[PDB]
Amino acid sequence: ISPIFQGGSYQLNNKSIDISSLLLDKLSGESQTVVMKFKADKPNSLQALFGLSNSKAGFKNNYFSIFMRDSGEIGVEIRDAQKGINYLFSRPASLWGKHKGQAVENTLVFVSDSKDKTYTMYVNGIEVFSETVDTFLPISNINGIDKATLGAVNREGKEHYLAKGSIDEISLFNKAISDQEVSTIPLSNPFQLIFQSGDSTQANYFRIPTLYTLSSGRVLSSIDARYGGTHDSKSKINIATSYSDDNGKTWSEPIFAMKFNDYEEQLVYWPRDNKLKNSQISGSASFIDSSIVEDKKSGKTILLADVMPAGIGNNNANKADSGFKEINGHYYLKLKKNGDNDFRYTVRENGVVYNETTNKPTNYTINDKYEVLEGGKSLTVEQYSVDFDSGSLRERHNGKQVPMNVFYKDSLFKVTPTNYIAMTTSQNRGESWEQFKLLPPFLGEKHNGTYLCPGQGLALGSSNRLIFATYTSGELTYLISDDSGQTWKKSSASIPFKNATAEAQMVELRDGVIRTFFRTTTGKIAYMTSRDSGETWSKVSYIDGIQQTSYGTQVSAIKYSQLIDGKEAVILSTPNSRSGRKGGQLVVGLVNKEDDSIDWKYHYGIDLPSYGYAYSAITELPNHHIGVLFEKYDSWSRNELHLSNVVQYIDLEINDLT
Repeated sequence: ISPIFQGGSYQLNNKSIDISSLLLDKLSGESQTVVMKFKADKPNSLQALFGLSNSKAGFKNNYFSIFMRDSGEIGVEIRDAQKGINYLFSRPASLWGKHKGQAVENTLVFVSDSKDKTYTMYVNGIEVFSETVDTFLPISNINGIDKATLGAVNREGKEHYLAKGSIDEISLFNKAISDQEVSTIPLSNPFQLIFQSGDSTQANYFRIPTLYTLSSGRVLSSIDARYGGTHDSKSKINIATSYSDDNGKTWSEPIFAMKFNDYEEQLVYWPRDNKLKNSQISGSASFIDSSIVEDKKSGKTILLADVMPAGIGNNNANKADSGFKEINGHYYLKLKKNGDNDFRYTVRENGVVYNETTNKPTNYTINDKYEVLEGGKSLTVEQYSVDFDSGSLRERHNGKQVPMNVFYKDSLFKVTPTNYIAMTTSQNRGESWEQFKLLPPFLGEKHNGTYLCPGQGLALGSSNRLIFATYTSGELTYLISDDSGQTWKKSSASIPFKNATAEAQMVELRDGVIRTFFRTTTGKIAYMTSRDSGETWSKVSYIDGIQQTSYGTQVSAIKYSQLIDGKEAVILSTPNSRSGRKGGQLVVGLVNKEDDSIDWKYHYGIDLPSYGYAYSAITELPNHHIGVLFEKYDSWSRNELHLSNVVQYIDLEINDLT
């Protein structure tokens, strides 16, 4: 259909624009669509972009509005006091403000569907809410509507929710346009999605992005594909990957690098209400926090991630148990059999399950997928699915048999309920991944695994040394391999923090010199340096000039290949805020060749200081652009849980930053 109204280039400078004469008598029927292209790079705290209201005395609660907050939240109100209806639908972190210094043209589509009794909001090609109600209120059927307003809502003759911004285009339609038709509306997005709801992972949520440029020029990305909302483990989470062969312009359909099948891959709309938002998948195994590196020698890509057995996460993992038994200088994965009260078994060479009480092997073996075989035959368990049909989270058997895995709740043999690190490799630059292998324990029999630092491992330029940073209580624990990831050793570096989330990323400043940047609890990003390729580490210093919150956020970092202002340069990606995970920046530092100190010279605002920015990934693309994949929301805030399509990718050039 054609619009009933269409207008453009409206400047909203804290003064509403009346469009009543042009619009009100055009509205007819009970279904409507609003299409709006708008900019707001300096928004007020709470402002209305569009309003339909009864402006008369005594009817201040009779209006429809599309509003936004300076947090990036978008929403609508639909209110009629005579009908006893006060609808408020919204989602945090739905907007862009600025990109490369220029105000972003957001494309908003709001569909009010009387037939299906559903209100649906899209912003920038992303559905941010869809809500069905028992009693539908057509936005035009509000009792006594007499004003259509841009940049405010007229209540009792006064301008409420005054806006600062611009509406470059607005159209209204007397129809609820289909999802298919919405998808045809041209966008002006400053970003793209690599992973997204409805893709091959079937996860509705993503967290913890990585990026790594491979020697072929292919750019590889990994991510937590999170099924049970955005919650950390315990949950269902797989590790997914996607690559780009054209400098980040297009990305492959995702595949899994690490996956468990004890629970179904379900795309679920996780509740965001206060009563249910902490619902958590509690019986599934999961992977969490991935990191990637490329080995020059073998040509292989190596991916590590944490592994959690069924129902386990950081919260409840046994901190005093590695899950391995030492027998004669070697480490063997311990197992507990159905019925036993101890772990009386181990997994030895060739996967033979051994009885520790009797010291003889059993008729059970563990294969390369950590699946249980009996006499060479595959055992199975029944898979679970989750639903909220009952009004609360239910996890229940779905009739499907899958291979019995020792990380599963229903398995005959179960691993120690603690956290592990696994690695997988690819011989075809991320087109397929091998089955994962558990890394051995590094801190003894009675210490849980260290926690992988998400992002990149480091491939030293002048050797075949590979390093992955990890953390635990009181130290960074660097994992080092000189044989293409076949064997690893630890290098411990004390940090003055007990029990910190010291997520760390590394850059090679020059040959053999490594600087590690890491999250702390001090409000400042810290760093340390090695000058012997990771064997020994300096004391900890701190960066002034960047603020983080008391709890901190992951920082990503690369050494840029080109000189800037005649100097070697390092680029950091982090929120810059003492308040929340927002105010995302790339910070460019120039290296002082005399002492390897870094002068943090340029700060580039990724978007508004008030807009969300959490964990991030950065890479120098083969054309020397910078690719950034980041969580565009406050991933700490308990108001911003369970948002879809907030992990987004942008492309920047150095001149944009400087």
